[PDB]
Amino acid sequence: WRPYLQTEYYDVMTVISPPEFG
Repeated sequence: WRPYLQTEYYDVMTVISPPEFG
């Protein structure tokens, strides 16, 4: 699973992924 669709998911779930780093 090359780095293509993987990001496609995070793009929508970026409001609970990077925001958790806090």
